[PDB]
Amino acid sequence: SVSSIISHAQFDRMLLHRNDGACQAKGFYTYDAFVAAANAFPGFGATGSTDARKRDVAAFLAQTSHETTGGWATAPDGAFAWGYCFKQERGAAADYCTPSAQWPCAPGKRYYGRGPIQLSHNYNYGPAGRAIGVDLLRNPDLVATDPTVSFKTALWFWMTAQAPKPSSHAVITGKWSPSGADRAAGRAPGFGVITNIINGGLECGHGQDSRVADRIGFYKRYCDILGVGYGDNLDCYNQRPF
Ligand SMILES: CC(=O)N[C@@H]1[C@@H](O)[C@H](O[C@@H]2O[C@H](CO)[C@@H](O[C@@H]3O[C@H](CO)[C@@H](O[C@@H]4O[C@H](CO)[C@@H](O)[C@H](O)[C@H]4NC(C)=O)[C@H](O)[C@H]3NC(C)=O)[C@H](O)[C@H]2NC(C)=O)[C@@H](CO)O[C@H]1O
Ligand SMILES: [Zn+2]
Ligand SMILES: [Zn+2]
Ligand SMILES: [Zn+2]
Ligand SMILES: [Zn+2]
Repeated sequence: SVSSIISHAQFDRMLLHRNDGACQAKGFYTYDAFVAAANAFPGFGATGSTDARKRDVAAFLAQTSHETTGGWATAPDGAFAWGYCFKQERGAAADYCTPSAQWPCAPGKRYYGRGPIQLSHNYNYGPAGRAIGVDLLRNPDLVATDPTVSFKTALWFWMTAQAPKPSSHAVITGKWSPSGADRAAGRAPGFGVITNIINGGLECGHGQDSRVADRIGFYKRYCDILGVGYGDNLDCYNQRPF
């Protein structure tokens, strides 16, 4: 049904060079996997006005593109045409296993970044897996080997609140009610607060930031392709982190 908001053609135009030879995940991310994953999160791309629905999709793909970008300044078609180039945290990484009786680490497994949102740590693989009905604590690699599972973990993140942080979905579809603390911190609804939700401690509230600008670059390019306005408050340069 999200297919009513973004066509296969638009999807490939957005994630243009993801299957180029230099991309680690070439061949992995497919439109069919995206659509299948979206079916498990009915509200995604189907909540709010047509414009809100388009932005919900554009913002999701933009923030996940940043997490998996293969872009660079002199890249063909610009840096914002290289989202979804990777599916696993680069380098030697780490175990990302912390003591937890609720989401215990499985022996020998590592919970480094995987998929569109670079899901990390046992305490995130745990609830994400439960949400999609897959044991990701015992088989975390599925996030990097099954594209449908991969996209589902990212949508789980997109649709899940971390109170006081609202879900990114709620913000972009205009369903978030900022608190007095949010208003005092300058956190107004828009793409900017979503960046804050994802990595504000490190990127927000300290003026112009290239990481924030990269996220915005992807978002504008994707909104342009779907033909929707960006909405207001795109950056978080003056927002206090959550
Ligand atoms: C001078 C010149 O022309 N050099 C070219 C190279 O730049 C180019 O390779 C590309 O280089 C950029 C950096 O310059 C690189 O971008 C990095 O990509 C990784 C992977 O996605 C990002 O890592 C993510 O960071 C977030 C936030 O920290 C994490 O949450 C997330 O887990 C990470 N994701 C993963 C999978 O690890 C970096 O943030 C990002 N760095 C920057 C500054 O944006 C591209 O990936 C490189 N592209 C490719 C295809 O390798 C090279 C291309 O061939 O060409 C050179 O000429
Ligand atoms: Zn295609
Ligand atoms: Zn290409
Ligand atoms: Zn850690
Ligand atoms: Zn700072």
